[PDB]
Amino acid sequence: PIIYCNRRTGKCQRM
Repeated sequence: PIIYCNRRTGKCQRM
């Protein structure tokens, strides 16, 4: 994929 994930919350997005 070309998206990332938050380290604070722990959730990923779809960009």
